[PDB]
Amino acid sequence: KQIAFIGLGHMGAPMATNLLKAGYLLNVFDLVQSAVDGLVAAGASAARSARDAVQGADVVISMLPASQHVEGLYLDDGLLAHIAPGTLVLECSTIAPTSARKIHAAARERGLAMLDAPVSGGTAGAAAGTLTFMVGGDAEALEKARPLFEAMGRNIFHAGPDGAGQVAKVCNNQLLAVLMIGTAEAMALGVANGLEAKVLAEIMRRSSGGNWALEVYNPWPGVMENAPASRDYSGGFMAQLMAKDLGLAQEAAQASASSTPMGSLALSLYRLLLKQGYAERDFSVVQKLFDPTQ
Amino acid sequence: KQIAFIGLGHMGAPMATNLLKAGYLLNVFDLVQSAVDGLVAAGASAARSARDAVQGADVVISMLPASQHVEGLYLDDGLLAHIAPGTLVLECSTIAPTSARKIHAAARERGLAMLDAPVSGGTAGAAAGTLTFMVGGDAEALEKARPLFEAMGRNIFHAGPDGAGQVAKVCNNQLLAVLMIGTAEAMALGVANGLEAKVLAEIMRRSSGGNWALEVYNPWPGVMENAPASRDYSGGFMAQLMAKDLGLAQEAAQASASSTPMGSLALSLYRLLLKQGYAERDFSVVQKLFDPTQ
Amino acid sequence: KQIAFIGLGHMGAPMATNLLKAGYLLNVFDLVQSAVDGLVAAGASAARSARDAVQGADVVISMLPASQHVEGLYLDDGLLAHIAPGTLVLECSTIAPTSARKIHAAARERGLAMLDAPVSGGTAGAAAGTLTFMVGGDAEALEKARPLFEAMGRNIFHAGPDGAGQVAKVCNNQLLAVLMIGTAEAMALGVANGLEAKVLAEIMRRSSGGNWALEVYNPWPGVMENAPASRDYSGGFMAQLMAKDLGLAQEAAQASASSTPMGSLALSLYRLLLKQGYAERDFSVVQKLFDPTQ
Amino acid sequence: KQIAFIGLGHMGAPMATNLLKAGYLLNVFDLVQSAVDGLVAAGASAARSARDAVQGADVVISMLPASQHVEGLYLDDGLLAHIAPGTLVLECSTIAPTSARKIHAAARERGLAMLDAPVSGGTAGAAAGTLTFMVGGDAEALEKARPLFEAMGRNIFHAGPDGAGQVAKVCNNQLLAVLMIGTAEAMALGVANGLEAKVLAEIMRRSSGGNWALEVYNPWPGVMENAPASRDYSGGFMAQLMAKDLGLAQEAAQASASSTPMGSLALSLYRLLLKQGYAERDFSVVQKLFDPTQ
Ligand SMILES: NC(=O)c1ccc[n+]([C@@H]2O[C@H](COP(=O)([O-])OP(=O)(O)OC[C@H]3O[C@@H](n4cnc5c(N)ncnc54)[C@H](O)[C@@H]3O)[C@@H](O)[C@H]2O)c1
Ligand SMILES: NC(=O)c1ccc[n+]([C@@H]2O[C@H](COP(=O)([O-])OP(=O)(O)OC[C@H]3O[C@@H](n4cnc5c(N)ncnc54)[C@H](O)[C@@H]3O)[C@@H](O)[C@H]2O)c1
Ligand SMILES: NC(=O)c1ccc[n+]([C@@H]2O[C@H](COP(=O)([O-])OP(=O)(O)OC[C@H]3O[C@@H](n4cnc5c(N)ncnc54)[C@H](O)[C@@H]3O)[C@@H](O)[C@H]2O)c1
Ligand SMILES: NC(=O)c1ccc[n+]([C@@H]2O[C@H](COP(=O)([O-])OP(=O)(O)OC[C@H]3O[C@@H](n4cnc5c(N)ncnc54)[C@H](O)[C@@H]3O)[C@@H](O)[C@H]2O)c1
Repeated sequence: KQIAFIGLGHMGAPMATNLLKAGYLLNVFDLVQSAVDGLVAAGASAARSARDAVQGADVVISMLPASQHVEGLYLDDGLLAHIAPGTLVLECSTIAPTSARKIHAAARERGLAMLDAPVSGGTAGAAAGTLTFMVGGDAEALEKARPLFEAMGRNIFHAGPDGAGQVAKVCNNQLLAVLMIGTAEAMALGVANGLEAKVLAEIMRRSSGGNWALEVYNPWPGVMENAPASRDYSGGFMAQLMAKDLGLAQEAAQASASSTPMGSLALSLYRLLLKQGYAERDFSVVQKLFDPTQ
Repeated sequence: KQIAFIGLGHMGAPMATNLLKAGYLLNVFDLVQSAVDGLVAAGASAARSARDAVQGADVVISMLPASQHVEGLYLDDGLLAHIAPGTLVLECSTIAPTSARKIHAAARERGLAMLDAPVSGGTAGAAAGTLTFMVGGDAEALEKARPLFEAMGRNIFHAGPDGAGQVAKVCNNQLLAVLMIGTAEAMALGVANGLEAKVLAEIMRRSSGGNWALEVYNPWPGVMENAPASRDYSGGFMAQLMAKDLGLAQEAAQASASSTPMGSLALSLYRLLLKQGYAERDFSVVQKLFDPTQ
Repeated sequence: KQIAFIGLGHMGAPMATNLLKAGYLLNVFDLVQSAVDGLVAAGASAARSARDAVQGADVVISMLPASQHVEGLYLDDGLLAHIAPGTLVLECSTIAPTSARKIHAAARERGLAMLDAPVSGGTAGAAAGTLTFMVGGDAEALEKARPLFEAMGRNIFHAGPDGAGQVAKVCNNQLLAVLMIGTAEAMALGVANGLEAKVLAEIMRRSSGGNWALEVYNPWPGVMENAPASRDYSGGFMAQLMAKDLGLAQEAAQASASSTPMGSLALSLYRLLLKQGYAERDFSVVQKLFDPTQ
Repeated sequence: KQIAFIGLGHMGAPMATNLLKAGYLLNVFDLVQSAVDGLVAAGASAARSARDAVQGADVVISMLPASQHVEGLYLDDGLLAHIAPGTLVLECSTIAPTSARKIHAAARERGLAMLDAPVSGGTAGAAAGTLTFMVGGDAEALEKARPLFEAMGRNIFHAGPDGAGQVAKVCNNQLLAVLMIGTAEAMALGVANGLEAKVLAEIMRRSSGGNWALEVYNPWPGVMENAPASRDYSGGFMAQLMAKDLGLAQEAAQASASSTPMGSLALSLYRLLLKQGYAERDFSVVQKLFDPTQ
């Protein structure tokens, strides 16, 4: 039970921390020294390199930003050559299914049991150890992996074989974008026609218009004091990241010749938002398209 | 406690029936004799006319299909002249806010305490007495009215003053259209990329993509055996009616200069569906835009 | 050949002026005194009222902003009662077809030969006498009317019977909104991928992407020095007015159960623009949604 | 002046034929023997291979279906290694800019002067030698290349440096999709509100709604007897190919973080069309989304 952890960013750091607090030994690596230092103070050893970290490890976990970086790091010279014997590889970044199926197959072509296990939840849930994993790959691996997932998270869904994790993640987050936008526009329509935001919200929440966002993440400021909207959209899940996910969803749709009118429109709208300088705001900042007075 | 009930259609009939089973005396009227006859056998007296029905009544309730009909019936000669003294008027049709604010004001201009109380739920909920009412108007009236609402329904929300009911209803149903379409496209994207429908569904339901439709009304056939989708989209809430509601939502948005990119797109898509001959199918038949093999 | 002219706004004033410069006697009226005064100095008599203006007239022409005002002014007390015997009525405002068919029928119900003759072109074309008329009604009337249309305009299309004018206008302007937005997004895509605006423009203009906007009204600043875009979107055809027209198009679509995914989306986008404070800018200001650096 | 021609499909065959009829010697190759045979009968020699064809050639021209195939054929073993000394390479397929910039750079890394020169026009224009080329690369190459372009085409635009051709093409065809859909929906709106198709068409063509499609490619059957629509959408430019182009446009937009609400919506709609079995119909078959009676 010795782990290599590569990628200690907004999600990487707290996930790696919860693994330490669970009793695992970690070799961490990250392009950014202050991130390695964070985990070293919490009781991990820094590895000189991804390669180094991996040399000696039972399981290798990566949490990096996108497709490029992940394929880069696993795909020759690439660390995946240098990797290991009977080691469990857990690829938890959110990347394009194609990109994950490719990496999986190279895992196969080396006996390595790998899983794509993208995460849903946020920085707040990464810290609390309550994240949701969506996993492609063998039940074989999964069960070997479960004890780790349980340390970093709560709901563990087996979504299918190589790539299924990414597929479910992409599908889920696209629908999220849609209901969030749908929620922001509905919110602003009622308010503009005379309704009190909080009243309108509760009605739709308890009704057929009900959805995740209205439950826990209202885009309208004041409705939920605890939400990004009530603090001018700071923190939370970046608009820029949501756009990326939507981008991955487009990629999947084109492969399957799928039609995604709402998702694609949502994407178009998030890009507008990025034009308006909101890339680093919470994705609910999409509310600003409908309300000026903000 | 003598009621005039005008409009005994898919929703009207069971609502009027549950009022009888609650111990109210009703005078019912409907352009269609077999509908009056239904309620007469269950123990109501038929009224020769809307006017007749109303003559003698404490409260007048109407459940008609659209704006036209409702304004027609209340708006001169129109029955609203012939109406009553201290009688409670309950307008439960789903109509345009403008149209409801107009009628309210004429109620005012005659001392009549009126409420707009559109219903959410369906034929199944109208029968079970579990409907949701969304009410504009005075708390004054509302409390007088509550005992009736409780007989026909469960959740009773006071949404605001004259017209607020219609506003909340329109807002709610537009978001519904959006999440349902968003749900159908997401469902079909995952399936096309190799996922099992039922698996994908549960994941998104328990996750940030979660919504009313995934909870209780999955558009994908087989996922929920109890749903319209599992019986080729028969019964339920008509696609044609959803289009109407979306139409009312557009109306509200134009008055308030509101932007509704998702709702308007949803509308565009429902009209396509009507072109394909699906007007009388359940609104989840929207799933057919994404899946051919059906 | 004595004319009553009611409505002397951005379009009304120059149209009425070109009628005077053609040798017609006018009785003008407008809620705004400085507008009547403009036409009085150019050689028209002010009428105390719409009614007054009309009393004595061979033909009555109106150029008002919307449906409300036009129905208001013609529809009882309403001036249409007070009107005339064998007088030609020319309704050149852009209003909803329904609204125009209603007015036409009241014209019928009084022997008055009326035409709906909405105008396409702008302030610049109203001044030059080069406007395009799109006419519903009888060939009978039309030919009687032609000499006036020729004085105020160039292309005169007979679009059909009562209401056809408005229908063609609405259809035309909706497609305009679409190609203009389509032009602005394409412009900004090429530029962002390294192309020179002017080069990209000429290519698409001469090619299958070619359209009115690229011919004469490029939304990209610098491409055409003569265009609103090259002068920060001042003057021209207001964004607010385009939104109104799109609104009328929605109205027509709902009556005919027509699907308008592009038009409706265009509408959604124009409303966003109005939220950003651009109501009084030229409709090509839609370019600002795609380009920040502006 | 000896040419290697690789790819003799719908566009490849007639382009290669017009080069022969211009007095060039060709070595042709194609995975499909009947296509090589076509060009052999018209006076070309078949090459055993892409490689063979190229060995001996002054200029190498390729006209293949997509990104995959083109990168495949040029990108190692890949034919681009085996290629040539001071030979002119003309890559006329429509592929993703990224994909073209990559290939260009490998051309550089071997002294080979290459151009991306995607074609606009159709099978009919490929045959007539009237195609439009949109070219990225050096003026240097271009002028060397011009005499060939003139043999296969008419308008030759220099769109910029490496990749610009593809960029302009993608931008142009996305706007095309938009105006075509915009044209089909407008057509069907007017007809549904009582207008004669042909009348409505001419009005919008001569007016601000005017565009390429209305000029030469009306999607409404009967309007132009010469058009795909008048012969049930057979022949012309495939719906499936248009979807591909839209896909490439999405790719470019994501790289530049560009917003393309109309293009993306157009894409969503074309995919629906493919679901309905129309992949091999002319792209104007999009008209069928708005008109059932067809
Ligand atoms: N942040 C969120 O709220 C959120 C929530 C759920 C899922 N996700 C998904 O998770 C993924 C990662 O999210 P994040 O916010 O942690 O990203 P992040 O940018 O905050 O962290 C990525 C880390 O990876 C490191 N890294 C990059 N390249 C590396 C290399 N080749 N070798 C070693 N380390 C390298 C960086 O130093 C950085 O610290 C994304 O794909 C995202 O969509 C994000
Ligand atoms: N049906 C549903 O699943 C559903 C669910 C929730 C809300 N709604 C809303 O409720 C409203 C009514 O729904 P419904 O399904 O009962 O409509 P319906 O068509 O089934 O019934 C309307 C009834 O009104 C009667 N009627 C029409 N004109 C009349 C007149 N002027 N005088 C007396 N009676 C007249 C008709 O005879 C008919 O029986 C709609 O506005 C709808 O959007 C419908
Ligand atoms: N302005 C344009 O560039 C443009 C171009 C083509 C078509 N149109 C269409 O033409 C119509 C009018 O355009 P406009 O720009 O001249 O509007 P406008 O607002 O500039 O002028 C309308 C005039 O009507 C007068 N008016 C309003 N109510 C009146 C009343 N009841 N009695 C007498 N006069 C009254 C007002 O005083 C005003 O001067 C609109 O429907 C518009 O969509 C506008
Ligand atoms: N067809 C049109 O109406 C049209 C119009 C303008 C532009 N375009 C663009 O032009 C491109 C090609 O169009 P097309 O219709 O000629 O395609 P096509 O499918 O008709 O022809 C492609 C040809 O390339 C050959 N080919 C495929 N792989 C090969 C290989 N590796 N080696 C040698 N030959 C190979 C095939 O045998 C085929 O004959 C597309 O990218 C398209 O978007 C098409």
